[PDB]
Amino acid sequence: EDAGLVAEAEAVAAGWMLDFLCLSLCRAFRDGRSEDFRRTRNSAEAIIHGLSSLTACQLRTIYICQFLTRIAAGKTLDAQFENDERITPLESALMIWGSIEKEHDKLHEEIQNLIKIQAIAVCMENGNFKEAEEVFERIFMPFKSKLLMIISQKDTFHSFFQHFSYNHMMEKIKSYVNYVLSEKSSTFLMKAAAKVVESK
Amino acid sequence: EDAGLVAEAEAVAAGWMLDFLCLSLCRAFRDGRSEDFRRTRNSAEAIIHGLSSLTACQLRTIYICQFLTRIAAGKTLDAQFENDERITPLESALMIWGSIEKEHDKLHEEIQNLIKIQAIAVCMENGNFKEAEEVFERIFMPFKSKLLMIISQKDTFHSFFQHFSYNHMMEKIKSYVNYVLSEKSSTFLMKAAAKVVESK
Ligand SMILES: Cc1occc1C(=O)NCc1ccco1
Ligand SMILES: Cc1occc1C(=O)NCc1ccco1
Repeated sequence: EDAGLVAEAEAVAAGWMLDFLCLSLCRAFRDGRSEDFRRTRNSAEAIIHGLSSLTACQLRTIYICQFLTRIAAGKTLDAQFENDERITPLESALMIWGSIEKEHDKLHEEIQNLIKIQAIAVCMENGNFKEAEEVFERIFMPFKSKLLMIISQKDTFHSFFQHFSYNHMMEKIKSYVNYVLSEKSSTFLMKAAAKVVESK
Repeated sequence: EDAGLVAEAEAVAAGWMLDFLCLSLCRAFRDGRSEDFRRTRNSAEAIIHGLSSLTACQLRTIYICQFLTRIAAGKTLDAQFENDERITPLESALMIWGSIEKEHDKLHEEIQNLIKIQAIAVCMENGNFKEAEEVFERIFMPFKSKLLMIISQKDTFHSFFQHFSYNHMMEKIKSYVNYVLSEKSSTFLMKAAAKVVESK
């Protein structure tokens, strides 16, 4: 029995489980299945502990998962997270988004700008206007003066916020998720599982 | 895109991941790889949340995993666990052991008796003799009078405790784990992973 060959097989299987769980996480995010997303997120986070070295593709995969985790927590108030990071979940999604090894195309810029505005707007939606100003100061003229005046006037439903809305942010992010979903739809684990289901 | 066929494929894959993680947990337990055991335990616990209905074989698999989790925590003092269960980890392993759908052969009786004695002895090893008496009272002549006198006299290294030792309990449990390990050594995920490793 070779310990090295066993550890190698376990690393291969962890790589397969990561791809499968990413595919499942992407689908739950697209479908709005919150509980399923939470369960798959917990599984992916646990599985990646079985990998101490990741390839460039595997890093892109875990950062996509981390980004979606932050986006899904966009309207959730986590004190233990705010005290550890200093920032809100949408600001943390913005940092991940700006660092993933991916092309900065029109869709990347659109998602980036929608997250920047929604990081402020979700604080206003929750009634914390002092936090909305702190988020504005961490992220961010004539445009900056306008945005800051809007926050100061508690003008949550201003036309600018209606154009750079939460639903628009979610739709644009979902479009990106569809490319990830299609790119991974044929990974080993899901592909083998689908073959079993079709045979039944 | 059929949501039902996707959920079905995800249930198949969860069944495969459960078998793989059980195999890995069994190996880490046998090898004494504590950190690896802790990581695989966290992964298995997360993965089983993706299954709402289990077959008889799948239930046996999760109860083997739960039993090993309790045995591995045998000498660990968890207040949040003692307050939720009322009992120590080895007493919780004993309840799982007595309920798994398996044959009550010589090895089953040997493991059972070794766990009953070690549930008392690990409390004495840790210097908590009041707890050792509480454990004795929850589990449990002329033999009972002898065992209780031994606890009362803080006679931790009494010949009875040396015969029904922690090392003897671990060896007997490891022998059982070797049968589980051999029974699952050919499961889909590990088998496919091994084929990839041999091709490299
Ligand atoms: C790999 C993975 O899949 C799903 C979640 C994770 C994960 O690592 N979560 C931690 C986290 C979220 C943001 C930063 O770190
Ligand atoms: C399925 C599994 O694999 C590894 C751990 C588990 C699990 O469910 N842990 C919870 C637990 C331990 C004792 C009772 O409940």
